[PDB]
Parts: sequence; structure tokens; C-alpha cells
Amino acid sequence: ALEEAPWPPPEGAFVGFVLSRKEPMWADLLALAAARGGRVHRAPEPYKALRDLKEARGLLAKDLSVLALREGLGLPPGDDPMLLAYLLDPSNTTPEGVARRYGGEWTEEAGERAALSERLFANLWGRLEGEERLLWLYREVERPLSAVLAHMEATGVRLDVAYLRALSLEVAEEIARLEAEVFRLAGHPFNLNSRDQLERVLFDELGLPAIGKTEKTGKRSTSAAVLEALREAHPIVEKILQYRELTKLKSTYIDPLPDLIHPRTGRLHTRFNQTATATGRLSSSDPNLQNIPVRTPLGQRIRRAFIAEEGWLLVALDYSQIELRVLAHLSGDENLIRVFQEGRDIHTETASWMFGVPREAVDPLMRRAAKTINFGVLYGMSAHRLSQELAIPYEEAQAFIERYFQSFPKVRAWIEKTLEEGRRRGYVETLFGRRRYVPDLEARVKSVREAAERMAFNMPVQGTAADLMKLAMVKLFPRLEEMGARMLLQVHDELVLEAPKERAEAVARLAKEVMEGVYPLAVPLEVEVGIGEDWLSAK
DNA sequence: GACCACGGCGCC
DNA sequence: AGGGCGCCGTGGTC
Ligand SMILES: Nc1ccn([C@H]2CC[C@@H](COP(=O)(O)OP(=O)(O)OP(=O)(O)O)O2)c(=O)n1
Ligand SMILES: [Mg+2]
Ligand SMILES: [Mg+2]
Repeated sequence: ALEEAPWPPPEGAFVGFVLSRKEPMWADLLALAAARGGRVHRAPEPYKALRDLKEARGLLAKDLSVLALREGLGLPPGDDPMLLAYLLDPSNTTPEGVARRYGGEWTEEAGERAALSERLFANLWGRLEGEERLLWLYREVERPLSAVLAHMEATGVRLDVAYLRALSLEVAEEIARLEAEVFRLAGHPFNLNSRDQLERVLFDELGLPAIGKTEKTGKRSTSAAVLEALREAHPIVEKILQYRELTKLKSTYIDPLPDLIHPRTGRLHTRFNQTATATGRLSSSDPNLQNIPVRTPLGQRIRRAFIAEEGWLLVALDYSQIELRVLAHLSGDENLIRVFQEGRDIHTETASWMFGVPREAVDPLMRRAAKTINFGVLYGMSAHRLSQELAIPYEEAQAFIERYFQSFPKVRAWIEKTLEEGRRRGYVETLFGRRRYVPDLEARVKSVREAAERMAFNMPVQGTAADLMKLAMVKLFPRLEEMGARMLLQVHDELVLEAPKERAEAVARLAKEVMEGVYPLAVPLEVEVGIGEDWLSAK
């Protein structure tokens, strides 16, 4: 079936390529091929051959299209079997597996990659026949979103490198005072970054009670959660918690980011993986910029490093209580839909409760703390953890949970139907019909089954919120382009854009609107917008 | 070097 | 008897 034709391929051919590395913005185009009909074209000079393509269709299209943009070519990504398969089963996340599961082997030869894309797409397209909903999501959301993600990856984000460079030396000194004291307290040095070594010290040398064990190995845990419980037992516990904060921030953001600045751009270029999560959410790789610090003071100092190009502004937009809103529409609960119809904020109300202060006294970080209480309790958190979290009597934690769901009656009924259907159907789905398979919903082991159940009914909520953000990006991108503004990052229910100073407001105004009206629900979708020279200030 | 499991933890 | 991610060291491989 496979013949070999001279490079020049016919329009609509399936691309096949090989990079020196995973990152499109950093990689070297080692090989470029194409497959169409029954023939296969191997470009003798890849980079140069890229100028020939009208579009990138095939496994990981967006990736070669990011390279193209990096090279000055506006090569947009088109059909990509990974998206088709990802939609059929979100557990389809790598070419390797999609190929073994659908008709081929993922190799290192571009030509074979081009052939495989063609045949893989044929199979998978057949599979989508009759799946009007998956076809809708593919054609109306994913395929076009892939293009958006490529421009985003190619564009990147500006970072105050000199700023992080000095920040390092500074905390490096604070980490020394903390480890120097932790060692004194223990009465001798040891690797503080070694959970095993600290375990021995905390539980064997000192006489601290072991409050928990680790999952796969069963070792006594030394988690922040355990350390919190032990904070009052020994002076060495607080010192260790602070050390862990600093070292985590410094080793994960403070030190690595400046070293990832691209030479040709001077900006940071993260990957936005389109087929990596079970719920339909994107993910950020290599630099993972979807988890930049924001909670603690040093975390905030780190976020400030993310800045706009001079004369530009960072416009940050974030849907409000997004998953509580999605849930009011999915559940159809009147109490909850009214909550939003009345402009109430459950994070503020829960935070007002937690800290026992009027609503107007709740500050940003206090409200943020409530988020983990609201989403945790919604998604199955237990009274024990709740109490052990809010540091309240187990009984008072039970009451908060009891009342939480009593206040929103239709939610449990919805969670119930979602699970039932998941058991029968074999999968759960989002508002737009994105599916996630949860076979374990019928496991005999209560442990496994109940855990499956929790991931099961979370998917529709989490996934619908993602479908929504993805639609908004697809809708918003063309207008920003028309406005000379750029889309830099997506943080699940937040978008970080960059717009010319003289246009920053019109852009914030527009994006906010596109986002809020993406797909009308039983509840309004509110978006808080912020503008500033840096990410922290934007929010 | 490269890469793995595991614990641990940053954000959503 | 919260869900979804990816990255960083520590140990231990190859
Ligand atoms: N602990 C968390 C935090 C967030 N999320 C999910 C649900 C909300 C979504 C986006 O997170 P945020 O923007 O931090 O939350 P939000 O509830 O939309 O609230 P707001 O933007 O009003 O602070 O991610 C979650 O499952 N668990
Ligand atoms: Mg939000
Ligand atoms: Mg957010």
C-alpha cells in the first residue's frame, strides 16, 4: 500500500515528523514527511520543507505548528488523531498508546509517522461516526483550540529573570538559618530533604507520635499535614515547615525558570497538553505555569516575576466560583441557582464561618482557604479530615458537611444519578458530552469503588468547566488577534492575556464578555478581571 | 547521564 | 471515606 514519492506532497496530506526533543519551542526538526493516498513523501531538507505545508495534520499537529511559528511560518494545526482518540476515551493520552490501540506502532521515522497518522485518523474518524456530540466537541472545540494553543506556546510569557536571580541568593540564606536551626534542634545534621532521614529523627530520635503512614510503602509520614498536627509538640516542627516552603519554592520556581528563558524570545514557553487529563482539562508541561505560587508571601513574590512586555499589560480573567456554578446548572438545584441569582459568594460565606467573622471582614487569602473546604466537602471529604483540617471537633465537622448538602438538596440527587448512569453506561460525561470511563464504579472492593465514585461525579463538574473555558478560548482568540492583543496562559478557569497599554481596557472588557457569555447556563458566569504590569498585580 | 518509584507539594 | 495535574529530591536502578 505504501509507495515513496518525491517530497512535494498533495494538499491535505498527513504530516509525520521527528524532533530532537519533546519541547517544540526548543527542539530541532530532524525529519519531516507526509502521507497521502498510498504514497509517502520524505522531505530531504525538513526545515525548508516546512515552507511547503499549508497546514499540519497528523499526530501532535499543534507541536510541529509551534515549531513553525517559532520559525516564522504560520503553519496552523488541523486534524490530529490524538484529539479524536482523546475524545473517545480521555485515557488516550500518548501517540504510543493511541497507535497500539488503533492500528500501528509509534516509531522514530517521520515517514512511518506520516503513514501512521493517515491510517490512525481513518480508523478513529470511523469510530466517531454517530457520536454527534464528540464530533461537535472535536470540530467546534478541540481542533480549533489546538490552533489557539500553538500561538500561545509560541508567544510565551515575559519573566523578570534578574529579579528571580537575586531572590534566590536571598532565600538561599533564609534556608540556611532554618536548616542550621533544625539541625541544632535535632542535635546533629542530616539530609533535611530526605523524608526517610527526617522520619527517623522526628519519630525515632525525638519522641514525636507518628500520626500517619505513607501509601505504597507504609513509612511513617512526615507530611505538612502531619507536621501541622505536631507543630505544638516540638520546636523543630515549625522550622521544618518553613524550610519545606522555601526549598519547594526555590527549587521548583525560583531556580529553574530563569534557566528556561528562550534565547530568541527572552520569554518562557510552556507546553499546553491537549490530551493529558481524564476530565478534559488541559495541562502545562516543561515549564508548568499552571501552578505558579500565589498563597504565601514568597509565593507572591515569585508570581510578580511574570510580567508584560514593556508598553503592554497583563490582563488576567478568572471565572468566579466556576465549579459551584457549573454544579447548579448540572444539578438544577434551585437553592444553589438562587445563590448565584442573588450574587452570593459561597467561598466568602464559608470563610466567614471558618474564621468566625462577618463577611465584610473576610480577606482574599481567607476566602481562598475556604475553596479547599467547599470543594473538598462537595467532592467527598470526610468529617475526620475536615475537623482535622479546620481544627474543630469531629462532630462540628460532621455538622458542616450535613448542613452543606441539606442547603443544596438536588446536589446529592444529581451525584446519585450520575453514579447510577455511570454504572450502567460505563462512563460519565460532561454537559457537552465529554466522556470519562469509570469501570471501577462496579468494583466489589468498597475502597476502590467509592474512590472511583468520587472521580466519577467530579468529572462532569470539572469537565464542563473545562469545556466552557476551551470554548471561550476558541471564541476569544480571533478577536484578540484582531485587536493586536495576545493570549499567553490558561490556568484551568483563568486566562492570562497581554495587550498593548493603549488597548488593555478594551481587551479586558471584551474577553470578560466573551468568557461570561460563552455558553449561557441556568446561572450567570461571572468573571473577575485584573490589569497590571505583572501577574500578581493583574489579579 | 537517563530514568524510575515514592513521598511530598505547588496550583486549579 | 475531596477531584485534576506536573515537578522536585531521595534512593536505587541501568
Ligand atoms: N481546591 C480546588 C481549587 C479549584 N478546583 C477547581 C474548581 C474551581 C476551578 C478553578 O479554581 P479557582 O479559580 O481557584 O476557583 P473558583 O472556585 O473558580 O473561584 P474564584 O475564581 O472565585 O476565586 O478549579 C478544585 O477542584 N479544587
Ligand atoms: Mg475561578
Ligand atoms: Mg483560577
